[PDB]
Amino acid sequence: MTSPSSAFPDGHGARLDAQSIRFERLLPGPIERVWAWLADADKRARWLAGGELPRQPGQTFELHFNHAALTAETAPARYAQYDRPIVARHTLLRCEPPRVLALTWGGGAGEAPSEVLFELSEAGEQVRLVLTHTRLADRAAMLDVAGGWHAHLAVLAGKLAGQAPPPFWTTLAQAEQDYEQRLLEHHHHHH
Repeated sequence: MTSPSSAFPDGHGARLDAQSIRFERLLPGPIERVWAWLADADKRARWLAGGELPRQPGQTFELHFNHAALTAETAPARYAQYDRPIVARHTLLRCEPPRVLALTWGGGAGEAPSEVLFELSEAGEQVRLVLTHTRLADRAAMLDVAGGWHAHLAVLAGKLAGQAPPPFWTTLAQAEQDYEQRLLEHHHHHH
């Protein structure tokens, strides 16, 4: 299992707003190393979700939305449903290693499920990771994924640094509080 104690990265809180998800972070390792966490389904089930990659772009793979789709172990009991590994099929857009990979996310909101662009740039020793969650209808959509998604960036840095992970629920709820205050919609269209 690849887990390198290399360096402890800092970060910046996203100011302003966007109609999509915009997070650029700096990770240790050239770029291929960081890609490992994106590709390997074993470790990914400990920082996101488990589910290996298919062969064709446009195909669907089946992954499991685990405890909060990251980790829970003990929850405020206000979730329950989100505390079980739910399997679902998802389309992958592109996977061009080691540089850029793209998929489509949970389509809980109306219209088509919004997509996720992982865009890595490789620096003189380290890697820039740009998380671009595309195809968001509005702040409601980013709020839809807000339930766990953004917080995964904390555990990523934690693992990639070789350190312990932070309080998930605290971070989740805090960011949830932010988003819920910014701008929201209740856009659920059930056929």
